[PDB]
Amino acid sequence: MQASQFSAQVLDWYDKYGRKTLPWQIDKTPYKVWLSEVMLQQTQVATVIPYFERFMARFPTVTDLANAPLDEVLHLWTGLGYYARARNLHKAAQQVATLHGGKFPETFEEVAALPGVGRSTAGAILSLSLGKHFPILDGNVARVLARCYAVSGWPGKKEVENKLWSLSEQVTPAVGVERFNQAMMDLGAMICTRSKPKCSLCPLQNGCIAAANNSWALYPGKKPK
Ligand code: SF4
Repeated sequence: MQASQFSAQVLDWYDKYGRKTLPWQIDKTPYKVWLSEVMLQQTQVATVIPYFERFMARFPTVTDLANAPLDEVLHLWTGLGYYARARNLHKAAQQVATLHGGKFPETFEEVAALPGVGRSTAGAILSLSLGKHFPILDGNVARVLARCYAVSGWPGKKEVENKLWSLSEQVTPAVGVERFNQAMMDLGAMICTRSKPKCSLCPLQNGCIAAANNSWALYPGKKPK
């Protein structure tokens, strides 16, 4: 399946089935996308929604989050687990207030410079909130790509990771990137699951290698032992 076909089929799918009404999808801003991405990294969406709403109410802007005492941030985070995310979240908020005048950065370099923000997250923030042309690659997106293009190596390996980043770059369009990237995350989270993927409900089923050979269990490769 060519790249043009890949994005086109994903976009058509998103239009008809994709969720576009979550709290962090309404009146999107870099701040809301960032906050949600960090909460979603290690936590299920259902659990995240109430916390996101509580955070946005208490911290309407990044400067409000920055000026707040860390103890208050951790108290509100209670129940989400993986508190390192919270600690970095607060530091990043303070970095935005200090270095960027309270305006969450809208350029890749500045975003990726924040604590707790990686290449994929920075790309997600700018693409989802401003439509900037950046590809993403988290565990969910990587699984979809690895299966579709049969990448059997372990993503923990440098060459494999770079290979997956190349594939994401190839299929990610500029036109409609905000929709494409959200769709990819949705597919990997709801359709292309680790176990028994719902291939019949997948928009890439007609070109996916793993589906053609019923070999989804081989991709991505597991850490050798
Ligand atoms: S067809 Fe199946 S294995 Fe392939 S990307 Fe879709 S859900 Fe994953």
